[PDB]
Amino acid sequence: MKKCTTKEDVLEAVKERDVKFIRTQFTDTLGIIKSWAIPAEQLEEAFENGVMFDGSSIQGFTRIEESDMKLALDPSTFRILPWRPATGAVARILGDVYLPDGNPFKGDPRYVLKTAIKEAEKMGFSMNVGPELEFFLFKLDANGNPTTELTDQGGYFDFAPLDLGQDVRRDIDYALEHMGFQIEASHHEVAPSQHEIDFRFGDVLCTADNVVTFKYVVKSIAYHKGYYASFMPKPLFGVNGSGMHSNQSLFKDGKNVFYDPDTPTKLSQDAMYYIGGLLKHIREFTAVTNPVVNSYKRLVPGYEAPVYISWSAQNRSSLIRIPATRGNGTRIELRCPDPACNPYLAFALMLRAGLEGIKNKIDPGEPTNVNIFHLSDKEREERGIRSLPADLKEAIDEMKGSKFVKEALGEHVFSHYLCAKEMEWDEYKAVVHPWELSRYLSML
Amino acid sequence: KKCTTKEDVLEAVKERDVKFIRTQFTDTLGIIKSWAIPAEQLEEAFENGVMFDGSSIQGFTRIEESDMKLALDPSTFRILPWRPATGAVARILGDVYLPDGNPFKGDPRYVLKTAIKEAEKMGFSMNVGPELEFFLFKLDANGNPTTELTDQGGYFDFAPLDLGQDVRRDIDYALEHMGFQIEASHHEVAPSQHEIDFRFGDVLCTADNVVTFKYVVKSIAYHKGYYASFMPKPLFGVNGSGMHSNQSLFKDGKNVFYDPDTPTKLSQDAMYYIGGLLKHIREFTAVTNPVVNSYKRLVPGYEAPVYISWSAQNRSSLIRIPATRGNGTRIELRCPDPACNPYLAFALMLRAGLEGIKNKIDPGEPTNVNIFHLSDKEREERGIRSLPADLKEAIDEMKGSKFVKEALGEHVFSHYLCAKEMEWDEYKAVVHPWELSRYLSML
Amino acid sequence: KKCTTKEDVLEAVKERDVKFIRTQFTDTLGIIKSWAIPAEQLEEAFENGVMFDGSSIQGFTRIEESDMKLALDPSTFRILPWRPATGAVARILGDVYLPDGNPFKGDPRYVLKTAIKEAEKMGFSMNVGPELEFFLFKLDANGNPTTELTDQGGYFDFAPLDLGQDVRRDIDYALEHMGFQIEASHHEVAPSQHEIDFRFGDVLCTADNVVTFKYVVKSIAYHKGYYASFMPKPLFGVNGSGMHSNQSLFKDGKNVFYDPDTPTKLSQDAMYYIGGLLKHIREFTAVTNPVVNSYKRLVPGYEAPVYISWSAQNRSSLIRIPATRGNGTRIELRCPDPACNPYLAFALMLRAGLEGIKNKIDPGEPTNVNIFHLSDKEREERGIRSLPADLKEAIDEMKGSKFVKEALGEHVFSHYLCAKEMEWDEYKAVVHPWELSRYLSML
Amino acid sequence: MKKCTTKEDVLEAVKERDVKFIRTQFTDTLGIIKSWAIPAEQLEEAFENGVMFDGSSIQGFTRIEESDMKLALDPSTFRILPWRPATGAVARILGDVYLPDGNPFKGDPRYVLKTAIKEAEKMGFSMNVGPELEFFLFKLDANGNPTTELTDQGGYFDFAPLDLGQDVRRDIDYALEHMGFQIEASHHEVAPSQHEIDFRFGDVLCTADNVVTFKYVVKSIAYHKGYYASFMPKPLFGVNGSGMHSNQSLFKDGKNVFYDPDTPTKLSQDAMYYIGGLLKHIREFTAVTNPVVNSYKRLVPGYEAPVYISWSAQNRSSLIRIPATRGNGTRIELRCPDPACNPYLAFALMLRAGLEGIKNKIDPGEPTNVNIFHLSDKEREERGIRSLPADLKEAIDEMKGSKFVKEALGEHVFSHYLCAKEMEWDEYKAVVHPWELSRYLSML
Ligand SMILES: [Mg+2]
Ligand SMILES: [Mg+2]
Ligand SMILES: [Mg+2]
Ligand SMILES: [Mg+2]
Ligand SMILES: [Mg+2]
Ligand SMILES: [Mg+2]
Ligand SMILES: [Mg+2]
Ligand SMILES: [Mg+2]
Repeated sequence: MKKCTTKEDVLEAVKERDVKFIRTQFTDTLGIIKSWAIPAEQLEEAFENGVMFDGSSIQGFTRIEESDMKLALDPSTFRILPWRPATGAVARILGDVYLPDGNPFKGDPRYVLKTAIKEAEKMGFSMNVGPELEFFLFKLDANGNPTTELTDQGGYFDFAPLDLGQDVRRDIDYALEHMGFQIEASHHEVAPSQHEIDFRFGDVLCTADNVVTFKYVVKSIAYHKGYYASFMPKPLFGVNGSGMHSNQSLFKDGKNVFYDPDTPTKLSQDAMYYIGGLLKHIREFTAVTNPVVNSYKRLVPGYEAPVYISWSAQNRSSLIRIPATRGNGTRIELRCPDPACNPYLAFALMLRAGLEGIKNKIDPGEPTNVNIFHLSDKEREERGIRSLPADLKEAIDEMKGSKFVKEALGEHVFSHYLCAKEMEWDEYKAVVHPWELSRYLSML
Repeated sequence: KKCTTKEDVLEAVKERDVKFIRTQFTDTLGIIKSWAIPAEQLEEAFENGVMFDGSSIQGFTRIEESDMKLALDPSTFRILPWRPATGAVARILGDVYLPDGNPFKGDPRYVLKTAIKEAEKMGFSMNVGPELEFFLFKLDANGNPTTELTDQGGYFDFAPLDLGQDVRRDIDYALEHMGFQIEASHHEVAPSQHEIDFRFGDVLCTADNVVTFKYVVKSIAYHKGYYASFMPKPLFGVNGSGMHSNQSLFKDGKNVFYDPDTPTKLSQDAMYYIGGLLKHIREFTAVTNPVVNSYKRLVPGYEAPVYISWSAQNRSSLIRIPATRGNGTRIELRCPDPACNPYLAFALMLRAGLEGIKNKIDPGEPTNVNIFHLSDKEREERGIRSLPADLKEAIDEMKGSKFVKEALGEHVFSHYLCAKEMEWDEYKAVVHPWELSRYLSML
Repeated sequence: KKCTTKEDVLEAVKERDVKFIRTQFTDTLGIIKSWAIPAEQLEEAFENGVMFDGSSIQGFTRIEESDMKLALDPSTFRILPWRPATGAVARILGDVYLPDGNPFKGDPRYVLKTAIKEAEKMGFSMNVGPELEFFLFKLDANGNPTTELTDQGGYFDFAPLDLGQDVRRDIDYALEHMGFQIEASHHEVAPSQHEIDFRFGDVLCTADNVVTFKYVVKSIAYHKGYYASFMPKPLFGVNGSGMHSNQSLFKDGKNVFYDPDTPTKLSQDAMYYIGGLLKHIREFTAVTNPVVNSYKRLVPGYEAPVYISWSAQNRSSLIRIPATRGNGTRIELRCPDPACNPYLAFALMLRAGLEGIKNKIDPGEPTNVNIFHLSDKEREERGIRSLPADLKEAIDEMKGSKFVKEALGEHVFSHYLCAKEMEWDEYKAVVHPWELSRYLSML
Repeated sequence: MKKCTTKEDVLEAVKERDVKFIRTQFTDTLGIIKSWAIPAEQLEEAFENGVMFDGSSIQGFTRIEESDMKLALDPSTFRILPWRPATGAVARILGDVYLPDGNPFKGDPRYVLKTAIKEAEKMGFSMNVGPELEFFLFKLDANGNPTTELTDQGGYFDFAPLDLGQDVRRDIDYALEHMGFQIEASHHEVAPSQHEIDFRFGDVLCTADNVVTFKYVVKSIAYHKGYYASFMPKPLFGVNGSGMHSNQSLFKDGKNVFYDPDTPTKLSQDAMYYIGGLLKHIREFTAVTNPVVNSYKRLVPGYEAPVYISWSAQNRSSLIRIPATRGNGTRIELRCPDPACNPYLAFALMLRAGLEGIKNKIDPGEPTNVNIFHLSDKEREERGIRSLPADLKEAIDEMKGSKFVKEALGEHVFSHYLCAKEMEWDEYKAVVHPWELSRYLSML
């Protein structure tokens, strides 16, 4: 590995490491990973004048017309991919999207996260994020297509699988380390064939880039060993779903502003306000953290995924959890998102909501130290404990009337995101599922 | 002939060689319930009633038993339209009584009777002619139901013309054997979809016939190798099956919906009846459209009503006024599907219209445009609301409805809602193959 | 077996034990439509008419209902040629009326009646004998239609001689048993192809029989394990199926087309009648050849005509004069296929021929040369035009035709064109396997 | 039909109805239905001298040696079977088993019920019984063997099935009525393809004979229409099991001794004592009412089968239930037995236990009007609510040390029953089931 800073740094590394193709990396509004290939010979001119490309690719499947846009490559994002083709090495690079008139394109989710970072800098804060990505490892069918066929029957923290799946699982870990991911931990998860990789706790912009890189790197490596890596929230009924727990904290003057040695919980007042802002707005952008119809098959009671809006320091099954670590490691964990979400939009909205809590001094209320799943509607109503949206349609409706989400995302991203999700829901709600035939065909 | 007394039924049992009597009733959710009585016990049954487990009326939300007595109604005795090897079979209905002697208020038939009583207090009787649409599918190798088609015909097509032509004819002839007096039978819009229109008659008699219709058609089709489906929407991309409910009020021989002196020839009370129906239809859509599959039919683009409006010209309105006037003046509510309990559905329709007449509920200007063609902005300008989009929303609308609670009684109200909530919670957690097709390769 | 009054029908229903009556009508596109009436309700139907959804006539382009009334014509009563165990079945036709009492102008049968009415203004009555060609195919294991051959015979061959010999005989017997008075039946050119020639009768009665013929032959074949197909061109490389229409005009009981002293013994009005047919045929080919598959039959090299011409010698001309003279003098239009709506096709043929007599339209000199053997420039000099080469071209020629719009009425005209356009817009986007076989490896 | 009283009655009916073969009917110790065929020509000599047969057939599968025994035919039990072979009519007949020395064989379960009836007559009581027999209707495989393939998917009191299964279901009802069973009701039961037939409330000895006749008549008729009738307690997991609810009451001087118009529940003191005796001894003979290993897959919480020892008048889910009917129809319903039990032994022990309650004035305690399934072990322990045996081994152990069951059954039946059930359990407990492979093969 190495750290590149100038374009001259990257151009040198291309020659000495025989990099033949550079892959751009970005995401559309919905989080789908987008890319195109540039020959390494073209790279020097790309750094000088940028690269024209069809920016309607960022709109998602709701793109109406073409839109010429410029990608200004960022040399510090240049990273060599962990596979070695016989032809030559391959690397990825990120960048900033500009309109023909020279202004940055506000529709790029990466730009949205960057303006959220700028709002934090105005109040003197920088945000660090450590995500915990759960995924499934399935077998491919005889034609190479993904299935939900299990690769092991192990459980939480099991040393599984121990067949050829042990090697692909180890190959995934090795390649992430080969790219400088600095993985914290990787283990088996609760559901069969389910796995977790814990990212290094680091800067939000760099971490968000790594989440996108993580997805296609794991998928490509699993693919080449005969397996499929799934980031579906809930691919299998009756077992755990896959979430993306998002640990986060704010820093100012190189000090963790969530830690206070004097207070009882050893948490500062800013952390309380940050939690309050998260609890105040979480319903309005659940459609961003849980973006697909399948997301709400995971957001059901009984499988470790939080469906009630609360915070606590003791039990994990709360929406917001405080890990025991204090001092510089003080953080709060938001446990609702799933790996289908766009990391740029999800991290940006978490930051904006938390910052909104700090600037308006939003009290988070008492923590709920009991397991809310053991309570009645009356007991929940007595304590005023609200639910997350029960399906994508409800989350869409809560996001449609949120002035907060519109300001944080911008009009272009806001309408394009909602329009795409509405078409997704309208298509889903009309489908006659086999479950309905099994229950009703004989009966009616 | 017509049966009126227990002596009429008993001699008909001797004369037609009836060996088995099947009782007929429904639970809260509309599932048809029955048990078999040997014909020789029929005399004792008329004299003392029949003890049975009334917990069968609860539906699948039953936990404890409850001894109940069925008092047979001799006028409901009817011989079933199939002739077994040894003796004919007949069905009979009755009134369910608690051991203390009071009528059981949880019986859906009793619920319709109280609604009839409410209309009688006002001097009205309700006539109902329902239009029942069903699908005719073939059976698989093991005799199990499928959704595999029997024809590719369309609206009013003379189809099927293969062996399916015979089973369709057999169904029509069986209903006529029972004295149904069908008005029409024809092919519907979707492939393998058929419709049978009932005679316009008294609501209590009609509701009894809808229940009888369902298992009679299913049994006749089964014994010919076919399956009759009353699912609201068994197939994607084609029409669903509804149960349009033409209804009318009569004040001792006169149709109160007719008025020769108004321009539309509809009376004021017909306008109020529509107003009450429109005011409350959201509150009991869970009764007219009771299963999860019901709301795959209530989607835009298939002539099933989605928006709440009335008209005399556009058919795709929630409430349609047919052209016929005079004695045949009626209004047609087009949202219900054949999965609904006809006793509860007709009772709530009657109460809502009666409430409109009592409270002079203006129905507003008719929507003479296709609301489907309009945009969401115009709908708000015209104040056009929608029917519930799924069973959960319909459950929530009914949950806080004083009108529905009073009309059904608190027994049926809670039992019906509890069953539907359990049904929804099971459905909502299922991971469907559609999700795998869309997201397994994408995420 | 001649029915004239409603009392004639009612007595025959009672004597022959008819239990179901089937109405018979067609929609705008020629699909046969029907609904069933129990015979007990037949007497009320004769007195008051039968209310039904008139949008069924509109085709598949319907969105809104329209309540209409069918006034039954007792002279069209006819018992169907199959005998259910329950009882006999009969068909009946009638006229469609709006609720206001006016005849519905959108019924194709009404469109034919107006052409008959305009012909009577000049003292003309039209007789037609249609020659209907169809295919007899096998059913697959599931009873679905296929194009599997039932014989390999040719023109006028005594084939098939296996069990297919019995179904062909059963078809002929069923038609004779129903009073059709078939003239001849024989094997057609293509394998498994068959032709049945109708008696020369009045246009209205003949048109009703063409509709009845189609579902009778269909049902009889189905119940023997075979499929009767009326597709124009179900099989590439062999003859298509046409519906040749021999027609003649009568005035004062004598044949208008016959003239004993003329060289060809053809009258001046016969020449004018052909001229009107030739002048307008391009404008309503979309009616005589209504489906996309119709123009796979209208390709050069087979019996189907693709060039607008007439002759008394060549077969392959669009219009041919049979050698028969006197009372049997007739002209034969050979372009239609059995998919056409007979009411609309016969009406437009009559109107076009009538416009020829009204306007003294000269038909030109006959083309006695096989036009297929000619170059494009040869036909250019002789003014020989061709039929539209696909459905879209036929639609465009009909779209801008004052003659067709007036003869059908603005409602039938609009609805027919809108449905056919939707048809073509679906077909034009399909990627066919032939394209895959030709271009996948090449490009 | 007709009622036969003398041997001359039966012999006449044989000639006029062309009965060609007579089938004896009895049961072994475990309830398996036993029979052998007698030609009708032999019948007259059979009434005169009896029929020698191998009485070790009554011992069950624990028969060690042969034992010559005599069957004295009972003419009043002669009944013509409801099928009509082309060869000739067929009838069944019961009788009494005698040893070569002329004494009745005490090992016949029918004798055991008869001595229980004699104990009731000593105290002036006669017992009436109405059983409710649940059974399943399954499809046969391609070779004609029983399966658990469903014939319908209907539920409680559904009008199902409506295909050819509607005819076999109706054929079963018709044939029972053709034999003079006088069926009270027949309906669909809770589980798919499950059905119930309610017997006429009548004399215990006659009713017990009918239960045995019912089983092979239903099975034979279902068999000849292509179906299988199953009396397994729990053939399918996750749905209801099949029970044999046993309604009963005592009569003296033609009056129902369970009815008292003066008491609050309108139940006499004898009924209270009768319930007390049943509750006192039910554990000791659960092995008789629930005799097979499969019986205790039904005796699990949650599927209408009672697992706790209690009585009540309101909720059915009690072990003993009082129906609402009073006066001459006053009865108590015992809901634990399943149709696998021997009716002679089960009815005899219920009678003996109830009579023991009356003679010792055993108070039944307060009724438990709450659903016991909603209670903790502590709440159940506080009210002293005991459980039924949890498996056949536990029931065997409770029966092995019961002086009451030994006296009521006799030594021969007692040891032979227990020895057979112990061998049944020893064979079962050693089997390695597929469930164990599914759970442990991958894990260990
Ligand atoms: Mg985890
Ligand atoms: Mg965590
Ligand atoms: Mg309809
Ligand atoms: Mg209608
Ligand atoms: Mg020909
Ligand atoms: Mg010809
Ligand atoms: Mg039961
Ligand atoms: Mg019971």
